[PDB]
Amino acid sequence: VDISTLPRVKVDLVKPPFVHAHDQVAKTGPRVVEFTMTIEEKKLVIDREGTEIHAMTFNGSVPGPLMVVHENDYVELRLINPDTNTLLHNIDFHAATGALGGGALTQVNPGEETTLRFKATKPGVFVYHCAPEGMVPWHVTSGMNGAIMVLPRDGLKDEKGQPLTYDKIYYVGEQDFYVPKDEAGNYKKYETPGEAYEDAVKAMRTLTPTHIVFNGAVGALTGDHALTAAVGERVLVVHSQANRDTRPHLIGGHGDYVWATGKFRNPPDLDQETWLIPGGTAGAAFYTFRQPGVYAYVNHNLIEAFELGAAGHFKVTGEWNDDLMTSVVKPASM
Amino acid sequence: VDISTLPRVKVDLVKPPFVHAHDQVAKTGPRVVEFTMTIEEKKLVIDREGTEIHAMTFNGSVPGPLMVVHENDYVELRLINPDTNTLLHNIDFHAATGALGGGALTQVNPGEETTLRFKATKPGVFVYHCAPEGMVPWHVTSGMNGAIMVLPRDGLKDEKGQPLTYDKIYYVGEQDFYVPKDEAGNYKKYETPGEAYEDAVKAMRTLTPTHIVFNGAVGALTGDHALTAAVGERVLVVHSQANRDTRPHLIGGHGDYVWATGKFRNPPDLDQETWLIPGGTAGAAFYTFRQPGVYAYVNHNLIEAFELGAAGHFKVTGEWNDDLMTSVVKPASM
Amino acid sequence: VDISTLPRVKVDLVKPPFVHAHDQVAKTGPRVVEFTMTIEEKKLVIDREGTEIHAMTFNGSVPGPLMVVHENDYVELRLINPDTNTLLHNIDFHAATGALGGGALTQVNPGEETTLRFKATKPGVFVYHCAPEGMVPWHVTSGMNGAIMVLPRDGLKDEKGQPLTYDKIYYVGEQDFYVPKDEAGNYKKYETPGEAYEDAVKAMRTLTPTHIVFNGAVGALTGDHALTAAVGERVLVVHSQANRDTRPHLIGGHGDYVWATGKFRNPPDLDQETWLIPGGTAGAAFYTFRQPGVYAYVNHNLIEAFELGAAGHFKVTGEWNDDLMTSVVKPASM
Ligand SMILES: O=N[O-]
Ligand SMILES: O=N[O-]
Ligand SMILES: O=N[O-]
Ligand SMILES: O=N[O-]
Ligand SMILES: O=N[O-]
Ligand SMILES: O=N[O-]
Ligand SMILES: O=N[O-]
Ligand SMILES: O=N[O-]
Ligand SMILES: O=N[O-]
Ligand SMILES: O=N[O-]
Ligand SMILES: O=N[O-]
Ligand SMILES: O=N[O-]
Ligand SMILES: O=N[O-]
Ligand SMILES: O=N[O-]
Ligand SMILES: O=N[O-]
Ligand SMILES: O=N[O-]
Ligand SMILES: O=N[O-]
Ligand SMILES: O=N[O-]
Ligand SMILES: [Cu+2]
Ligand SMILES: [Cu+2]
Ligand SMILES: [Cu+2]
Ligand SMILES: [Cu+2]
Ligand SMILES: [Cu+2]
Ligand SMILES: [Cu+2]
Repeated sequence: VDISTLPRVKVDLVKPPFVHAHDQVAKTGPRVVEFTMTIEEKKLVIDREGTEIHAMTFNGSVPGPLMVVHENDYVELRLINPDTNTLLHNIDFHAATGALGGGALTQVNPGEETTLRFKATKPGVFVYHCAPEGMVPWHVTSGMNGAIMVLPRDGLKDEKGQPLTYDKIYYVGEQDFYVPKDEAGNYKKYETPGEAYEDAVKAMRTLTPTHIVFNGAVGALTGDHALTAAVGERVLVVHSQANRDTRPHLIGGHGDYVWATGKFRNPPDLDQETWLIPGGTAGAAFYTFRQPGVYAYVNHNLIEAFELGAAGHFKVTGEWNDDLMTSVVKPASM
Repeated sequence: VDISTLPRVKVDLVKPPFVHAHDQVAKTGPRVVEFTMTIEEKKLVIDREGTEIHAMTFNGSVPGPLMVVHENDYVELRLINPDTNTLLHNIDFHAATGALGGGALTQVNPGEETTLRFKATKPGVFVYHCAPEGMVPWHVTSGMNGAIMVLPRDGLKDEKGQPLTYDKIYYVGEQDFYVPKDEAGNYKKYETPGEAYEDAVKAMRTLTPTHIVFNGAVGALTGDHALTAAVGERVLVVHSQANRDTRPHLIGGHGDYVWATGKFRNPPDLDQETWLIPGGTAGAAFYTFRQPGVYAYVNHNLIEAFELGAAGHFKVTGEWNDDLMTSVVKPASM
Repeated sequence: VDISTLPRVKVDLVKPPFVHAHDQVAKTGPRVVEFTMTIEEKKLVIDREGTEIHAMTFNGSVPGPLMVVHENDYVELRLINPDTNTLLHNIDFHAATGALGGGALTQVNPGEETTLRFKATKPGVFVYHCAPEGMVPWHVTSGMNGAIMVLPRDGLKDEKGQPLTYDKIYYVGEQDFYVPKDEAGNYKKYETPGEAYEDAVKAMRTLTPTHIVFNGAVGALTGDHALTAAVGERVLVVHSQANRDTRPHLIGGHGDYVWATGKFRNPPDLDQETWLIPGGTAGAAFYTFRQPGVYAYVNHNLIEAFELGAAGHFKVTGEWNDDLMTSVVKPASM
């Protein structure tokens, strides 16, 4: 019995965009890291207009929470589908090896639970998502996806092999929704999931999202829920998109070090303006803030950002650097 | 006369997803590698519903067959357009240099043939496709595309310069089709290619495929035609998309080493969950299987995969590794 | 006063695809490089059919001109919005740090000007674009975007750290337009920008461009305005797309060295057939021509290229190399 001799540590997850506490450099040997998530089907208002969908969530949020482990830890997930839900669900970890990432082993009807263990053999950020046979994109595009970060045991490294240490981390999950439209263009609503299914499929088959949002709704990462930092702070932004390409961009900043396809054995790309995270991937960008003020963090299809919802904000405190940027002559009459 | 002094070797092509026999490390000096392909316009049923299109093929298949040579070999292609076809065709090799990849030199009316030679000066997997002036996307999106692999003379190498040797290779060609739709959404059929052309153009201009398939049809790489491997086997999957981006993903596995844009002088990306193959590119992923069972291989726009057709299967034999993954508690009642 | 002690140099911009004169290796220490651009709202015919839009331009062109500086120069832009325009405009440089890339500091009503300075701290090609709060994608997709190249002080380097020196440089700006369509599919025209705004938003929300063009119009980089080179010449092609992914490809050639996401501290990708430039990015490809004749340079979604406009030409002079490619048997009767 190898695994029974290992330490167990129980993690208590937090709601995105926050991330549960962890240590970048592993302070122990390999562990069995225990997580519990409870599936919740719930109504969610996703825009300023009040559009309401039936979301399918891990742990009550879109995205599901970020799990964090180290390479060669074991992830042990207790997945609970309470009897107050209506549908069968499961979970596929892109971090895992075998059984469709776990999906073949985790099919839970309402009123059931299961516990899956897998060894996190590859370092990176990875998508996880529900994937019930025959209804995969419906569950994913109903919000039933999140991410897991598998840190190298010795933490992150730059392109030269020197340490990169973040002061803060955020998890931005980006969700494409396909709210069914009638022939005048208004959303339709449905009375049961079975009654909704064919028009969900029809809406998905357009390949044209109605909404593309961060943290589950238009504007979710703004106002009192803007992301925060201070000048000089090193920030890692993990970004996932389980179904569709995105192109993140920090307006007024950069990705100083970017793993666009999320896998830490590779050297990061330096000095990115914008990067492509393919659908079905998590990526990660590291930035050291150099200026205070408001930033926007967007998918840089600017229609997707500013019309469909894929935009959030940072509020950054600290001192303005006029060497880096200044208004020499403020806007005024010619 | 340099080239006439070189060995000639005739290759007999095989139908995708299989690949003609070759040697990873070159066992001879440079050669003139002789290929023959016969263009075939044919009706193809592309989905479970019986939707039938007029496909334009190299060698009778969608995709066309994978050609394999080594760097600095010469590729000599005899391209035959029999008089039983109706259209002019040609061929552009992305591996080649000059004359629009060969397209300017290979225009063949029905009843004609031609022979093109080019030097394969750059190692990688590359798209080839038909490209007749003024009707390029129509031919490509009618299936008239494949790929060529130009191996380094000393075979594949990892990011550290150590050998990577595959045990098996498969070629997955992914095809976006644009079957014209009437205003209720049913497909239209046509009586001649000229009568079809304007509505093909209209359908293409939507930028929304009706079908996205592997090996020419929904489900083609499933059932008795699933891809196969054994635990411990090293597999190279070449994947091409001549017209539109894709994002391959092995469900339950990874791309251990990935040349997402297909060019072997570059170090591979390690440990990919998903990778972006741009339209107009071939990529290649190397994986060593670690678990038995069924895998799905998909474009990870899961709508494209599970609703539009971009999904195939592996059946993998061998021993299950409970250290890598296990069900600790099988699904059961709370 | 550090900056007032630096040399000032005034640059006179040129119209794309040409690029103002500069030195690859910096011949001076850091400078304040002075640019002036005058915003022009103007009617533009964008296709062969005569479709006319109201373009929003920097300096009268779509794209705006390419600015060129070196790392750690200061860019000082005088941005003029004459009173003959109707709208508020600004500028965001992806090369810059702070204040939304400058956009927060550069809001100019008609009849106003402003001068912004920023330090070009990161080497690469970068997008710049207008971004007025609440109307960002409308301005960008009306053509109000260009690029800036920040060269390393010691010029470009290959993957091994050896110099790469271009003989010629071109700037291809690729623009997605969303011309509003009525229910039969014809374009609509508008009488004022305010009257156009809602249907511009509706057209953009389809995520389906009506036109995708190089240098502002279908065919702009063809005929007397084809790009030119000679066999043996080293050419850098800078390519930007401020809003939507593209996949450039030189038909009959390659990208010998490609910074697909545009940032020169990273080693280039070698031997690319096609590469993905994410929306919101500039990329750069270096190629040494080896064959004469006509080439096409395209977005390799071939529908986007040949039906929607994303195609230009090179005319290359010099000697044909039959070792690289030859017609062994010209097209003729079977
Ligand atoms: O609801 N804001 O447009
Ligand atoms: O510990 N090897 O998967
Ligand atoms: O926080 N150490 O770099
Ligand atoms: O276009 N993204 O899948
Ligand atoms: O960088 N603003 O799109
Ligand atoms: O996975 N490389 O970012
Ligand atoms: O024909 N299967 O849905
Ligand atoms: O053999 N040089 O192309
Ligand atoms: O098959 N040799 O690794
Ligand atoms: O969206 N692919 O061309
Ligand atoms: O990994 N299943 O999409
Ligand atoms: O072409 N690099 O995969
Ligand atoms: O106007 N040319 O199709
Ligand atoms: O010169 N440091 O931004
Ligand atoms: O132009 N010097 O390579
Ligand atoms: O599909 N490009 O944003
Ligand atoms: O390479 N011609 O698409
Ligand atoms: O930004 N790397 O091309
Ligand atoms: Cu589910
Ligand atoms: Cu998946
Ligand atoms: Cu053809
Ligand atoms: Cu091509
Ligand atoms: Cu503007
Ligand atoms: Cu921007």
